Parts: sequence; structure tokens; C-alpha cells
Amino acid sequence: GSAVPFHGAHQAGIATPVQDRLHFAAFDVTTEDRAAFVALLKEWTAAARRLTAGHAVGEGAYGGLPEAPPDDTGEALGLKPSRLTLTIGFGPSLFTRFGLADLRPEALADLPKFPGDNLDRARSGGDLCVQACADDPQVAVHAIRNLARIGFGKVVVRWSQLGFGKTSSTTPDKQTPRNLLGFKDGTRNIAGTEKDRLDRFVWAAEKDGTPWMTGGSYLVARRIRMHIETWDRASLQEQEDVFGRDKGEGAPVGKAKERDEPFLKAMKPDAHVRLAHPDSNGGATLLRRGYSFTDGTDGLGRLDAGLFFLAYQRDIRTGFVPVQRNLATDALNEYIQHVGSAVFAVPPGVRDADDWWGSTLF
Amino acid sequence: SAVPFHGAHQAGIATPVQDRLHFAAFDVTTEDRAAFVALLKEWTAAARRLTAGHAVGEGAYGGLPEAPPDDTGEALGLKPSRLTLTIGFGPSLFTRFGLADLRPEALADLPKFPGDNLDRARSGGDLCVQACADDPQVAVHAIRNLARIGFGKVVVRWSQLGFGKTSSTTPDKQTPRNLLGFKDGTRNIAGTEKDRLDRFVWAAEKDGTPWMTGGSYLVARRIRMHIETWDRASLQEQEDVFGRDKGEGAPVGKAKERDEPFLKAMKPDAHVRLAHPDSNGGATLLRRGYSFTDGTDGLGRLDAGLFFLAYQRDIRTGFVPVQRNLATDALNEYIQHVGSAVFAVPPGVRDADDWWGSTLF
Ligand code: HEM
Ligand code: HEM
Repeated sequence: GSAVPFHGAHQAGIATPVQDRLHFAAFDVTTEDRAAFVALLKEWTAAARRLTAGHAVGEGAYGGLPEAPPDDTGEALGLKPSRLTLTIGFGPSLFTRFGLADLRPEALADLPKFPGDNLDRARSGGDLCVQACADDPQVAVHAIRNLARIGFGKVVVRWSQLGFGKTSSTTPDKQTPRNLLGFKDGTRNIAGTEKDRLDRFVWAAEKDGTPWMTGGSYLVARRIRMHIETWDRASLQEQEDVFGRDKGEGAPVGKAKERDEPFLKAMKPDAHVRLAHPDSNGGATLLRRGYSFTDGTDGLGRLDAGLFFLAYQRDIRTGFVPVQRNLATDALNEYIQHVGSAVFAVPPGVRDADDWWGSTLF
Repeated sequence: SAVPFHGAHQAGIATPVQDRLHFAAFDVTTEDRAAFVALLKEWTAAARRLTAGHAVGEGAYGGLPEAPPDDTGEALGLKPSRLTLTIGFGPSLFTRFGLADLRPEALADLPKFPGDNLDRARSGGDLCVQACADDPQVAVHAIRNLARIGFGKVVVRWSQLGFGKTSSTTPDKQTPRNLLGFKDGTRNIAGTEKDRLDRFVWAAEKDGTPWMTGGSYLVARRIRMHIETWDRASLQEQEDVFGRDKGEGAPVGKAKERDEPFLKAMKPDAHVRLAHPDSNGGATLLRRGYSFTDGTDGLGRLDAGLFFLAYQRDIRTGFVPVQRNLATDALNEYIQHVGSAVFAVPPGVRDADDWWGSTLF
């Protein structure tokens, strides 16, 4: 229930241990005034400092003037910080505004079309995003709600996604969570303690070509539906062949323990692990940080289920893009469909109490 | 960490309220009574496993490679998490299987209420399973696997996820707050109050339906909050709507949350004043609802509210009179009922040989 420090060279919520809940919101900007947008970013940073410490925004949730609406909507009163992190990102469409055209990073690449894509344009894209993660879903909603409230008239929520449970791990010393297909998900990721691998694969560097992005990262979000009726009638052997690890232990095929290293030549040539492994992609390595979702029924008598896939990387062109291209023949494709997509440049961290979100860009 | 599955009553009504909810309504697609009874027994066997934290059937792995696993496996490694599974039967079930003359009179159809805006697709249902647990993945796994076991005899009609408190960080003493920011649950029937449960919650033999003795009647309402409107109201407007202050949740004029309210100090259309048993001839409800937030709608608004659940001994003397009295509730400006269902919740599964619905079938 403790707090995660908000200030740093990097934004929290990436290398941070993965919290239980997610509320992800994408915003479009509705103001033409650069000064007004900068004032928004400063007000948002002040609110974030309160929220991530477990305090109410502004002058608080009650005890103010009777005739005024309260500064804070109040539904997190008496709750702990709950490891809340707030991570902001900037979408490519943002750079068509405020004269930012020449500051768009080369590494913030539009994704190509992939075979099987069925992207809903209403739940894709966005000028910016806020990723709220916490162990308490009410804490995460309270944070998104109050940020959107503060931004009234300057931003509007384009789409959002709640994740009821994590399907990722940055802490390999703790139990790996399972996704809704029943497999452990997160075994071979990047750990928050692997500072060298984060430098190599996650954090943007000044020499990469965009100095305002130094210390930041790039985010790919993909909303993926799971065909669970189809999956649930597949044999156990079929399911394990699809991934290349057994279902119970999560060990690489042939081996006894989850964390034993995969021997890829023993997996089917279209096994998901074989195709996604860095060794199959010229070393390309991602930080996966996704969550499971379910949004009711599908209207056809079935549960709706999916995975909200989030990947952080130093350069979209050398992280997600090569790996996802290599998944064109993935055996998993029979059981999933990508139905939403968005990319964002995640700026560097808020260095101290005088700093603010996006200050290196604006 | 676990709640016993067997008893005179079904768990999940008077037992401690867990952090998360997955509520599912099912429709029945078989006409064959024997097929439906077979499913009730199979579901009961699965519920026994699930509430003890075990996988269904012969498990999630280790079986024949050429067969699908009995359990879909996403709760492997998790704890029981105080999972309870509570089954209920909808009025529409009684048009099947020759049961028409066995519908309880206390299982009444609800009247239309001023301001109803019910989505038919998220209303009704032949039966329900309320899955409550501290870990939402444990709850989802239970619904997912019951639906799979039932495939061919039942389909899922609608499903709702909900959250209350997070107990690993919030004292069990503390009243949870709803998404309007007010403490919610202060004056409620507690599961410790065995006499009030007998008077207001559990169906009795003399009530007129012997197979329902020890059961209860459930009203479910999906209530949307108009969040962005509410958040633009003044603090005084918000407190006037309920009759309690927002910080402490004390009734107007008193100092502490648990002070008994003085109804005449509240505005005449204040929510607490209209809902109170003294304004409804003594009618008293067990509320066991959960908050929800499903995302944002096409206009950018928060799709959020209260998945209201009330248990009572008779729908005609519980939910209906109180909801009728809310016709003029000041809160009506900020909420809209968009989904509705009622269920007869049978008595408990008495031992390892008993099964869900045995007193009815
Ligand atoms: C519903 C969609 C997906 C499911 C169910 C899924 C499932 C899994 C599972 C069970 C593992 C093995 C355990 C682990 O090391 O994490 C894994 C590994 C991995 N997956 Fe996926 N995955 C999905 C989508 C994706 C996508 C879209 C990508 C990238 C575009 C991806 C990239 C990876 C990578 C890089 C690994 C680690 C491979 C290694 O280094 O051993 N996954 N996935
Ligand atoms: C979004 C919808 C609703 C909200 C936000 C809400 C909120 C509240 C709040 C804040 C209280 C005061 C604290 C407490 O004793 O729990 C309360 C009391 C109560 N509410 Fe509501 N309520 C809602 C809908 C309903 C409905 C539909 C009913 C019944 C049909 C109902 C019946 C009651 C009752 C019986 C009390 C106890 C009053 C007393 O005896 O003092 N509520 N509610």
C-alpha cells in the first residue's frame, strides 16, 4: 500500500513493479493555445504529486466553500497511495499542433499494417495518454477522473481501457501472473533491477537523435481480443505447442522449471516463444507491461476476453515492429485478433518539485 | 482466506463482503429437465472445487495430451480468496420444465419506475451466478469455467464486473465510499445480525413457498452515475442530496458517521430520508452492491456507477416500496437505472451429497 516515488530521471510506471490494476486513458487536445496547454501540463503535474502520495488534489475533497464544487472528487479519501503511478505519453498526432512538427522523434514511428489487423479507429490513436496503475482500482479511477476534470475545455478523453489484472512482470523474484489463456505471462521480460538492459533496450539516449526524449521511452499499446471459445476446445497438447512452454509449470518444452532457458530448436517452428525470442529477432528485446481485460459479453452468449498489450522500448522501429513482423506465422494468431492500436512517446521523468511533464519538449 | 460452501443458506449473502464481484446472468437453451438437473449437479461439484481453491474436474494440466483440460487454468497458483458462488433463478426459468406453479409469489416482477431507462440486453435472465472474491481473477475464472461446463445448455446473457474496497490496504472497520465520494453502507443489515436477517432477508416456511425456505430474493440494478455533472455540483448541493456530510458521513446536525439520523433536519427529498425504514413502514434491505467502471462512452464520459444488489425476504415488501419512495429523490438528477433483474436465490447446499436447486427439482 506504500507510495512509489514520483520524481526521477525516468517516469515511474515502466520499470516499477507491475501493480494489480490499470486504468489507461487516451486524450485528444481541443485547445489551440500553447500557453494554455503548458499551464495544463503544470497543473497536471501538481495533481500527480498529490495523487501518487495519497493526498487530495487542490484544496482537498471537503471543508472548502459550501457553494463551490470541491477540488477533489473525494472517492479515494481514506485510501493509501496503493503504489499508484501516473505515466504520460505524447502521440504522433500531437506534433501537428503548437508548432511541434520538427520535434517529433524519428523513433516514434507509425506502425505498418499487420496481417490480421482489425483496428477500431474509435479506440486507436490519441494525442496523449495517461497510464494509471495501482493495486486499488478505485485509486486508479480517481486519478484519471480528476486529471480529466482538471483538463476540461483543453482535453477530452478519446478512449480508455481498464485492466482488472496484470499479465506482465518486472520482478522475476515474484510469482509470474497468468493470462486468460491460462499460461504464465512475463517470465522472460526485463526486470526493474536490470539497469544495463533497460539502458540498452528501454530508455532513449541523447545520441539516438532527439535530445528532449533522453531518459524517456516509447510505448506501443495493442488491444487484443482472445477467441476463448476456440481456445477452450483445443487439446492440452495443442495449447502447449502454440507457445512452446508447458501449461502447468510454464517451463520451456523439454525442461523442468519455468526459468530454465528455452531451447528453441525443440519448439515447433511457429511456436509463439520461438518467434518472439530476441535470438530470432536480431536481439530485439521488449519490456512487456500488459493487463487482462473483460468487457461484458459479446452479444452471442459468450464472455468477452482479451489482453491489453503494452510494450516499452528504446525505439519502436527496433523493438515492437520487428518482433510483431516475425509473428506473422505465429500459431497464436489462430486465437487472437488485434482490434486497437496506439503509439506514444513517453517523455523523461519529472526531476524535482520545480519540474513538470513535458518540460523538455515545451 | 476461504468461506465454507455448505450451509443452511448459500454463502455470499450474510458472509463478509469480498473486494471484487463478477456477476453473470445466464439464459437456458435446453428444454430437457433432466439435462438441466444434470448441469446443476455438475455445477455444484465445480463450485465445491472452486471455492476451496482447486481446479475443476481432473484439473488444468497433467491429463491426456489429446484432450482439452477440464479447468482453463488462469487461477492456478492463486488462493481461494474468500470466493463465494451464489446461484439464483429468474422468473423466466419457471416457464420451462413445467415449473409454472412453483414460482414464488415473493418473486414479483418489478413495476416500471419513473426515469427507468433499462437496456433489455443487460436485464433479466433465466438464472444468475454471483461470484465474489478478493481477487478478480479468481472470480472471472469461476464464471468462465461454469459457462464452459454449461455450454450447450446455457449461454451468458450479460456480465458485470464490480469492485468495493481493497482489504490488503483498507481496514475492515472502514465504510467504503462510492464513486460519488460518499460513505456507502453505514445503516445496513450486517451479517452478524441474525435476528434482522430472519426478519428481513431469509424466506420462511410460512411465507408460502416451501422450497424457498432458507433462501432469499435478489434485486439487481445497474445504476449509471452522471459523473461529470455530479462533479460540477457544489459541496452543499452534494450533501443536501444525501442528508449527510461528505467528509465524515454524519447525518446533518450530528457529529459522527454512526449517529442515528434526525430525518426532519434533512431536506424532504434527501436520499437518506426517503430510503430510511421509518419513511417506508419499516421496510429494510440488505444492500450488497459493488461499484463499477467499465470504460468511457462515445461522448468521452465515464461509464461508471453502482451495481446495486439488494437481498430481502419478499421483493414486494423490500425493494419495491423503498424504490417507489425514491420517486422524488434529489439524487435522481445524477443517476439512471439502465439494467434490472430479479432472482429467487434458493437455500443452501447442506452437505457433499446436496446440489444447487435440489429443493426445487
Ligand atoms: C494475447 C496475446 C499474447 C499472449 C497470450 C502471449 C503469451 C505469451 C506467453 C505465455 C509467453 C511465455 C512467457 C514469457 O516469457 O512471457 C510469451 C512470451 C513472449 N511474448 Fe507473448 N503473448 C501475446 C502477445 C505478444 C505480442 C503481441 C508480442 C510482441 C509483439 C509478444 C512478445 C513476447 C515476447 C518478446 C516474449 C518473450 C520471449 C522470450 O524472450 O522468451 N507477445 N507470450
Ligand atoms: C447510485 C445509486 C445510489 C447511491 C449512490 C446511494 C448512496 C447511498 C448513501 C451515500 C447512503 C448513506 C449511507 C448509508 O447508510 O449507506 C445510502 C443509504 C441508503 N440507501 Fe442508497 N444509494 C443508491 C441507490 C439506492 C437504491 C436504488 C436504494 C433502494 C431502492 C437505496 C437504498 C438505501 C437505503 C435503504 C439506505 C439506508 C438509509 C438508512 O436507513 O439510513 N439506495 N445510499
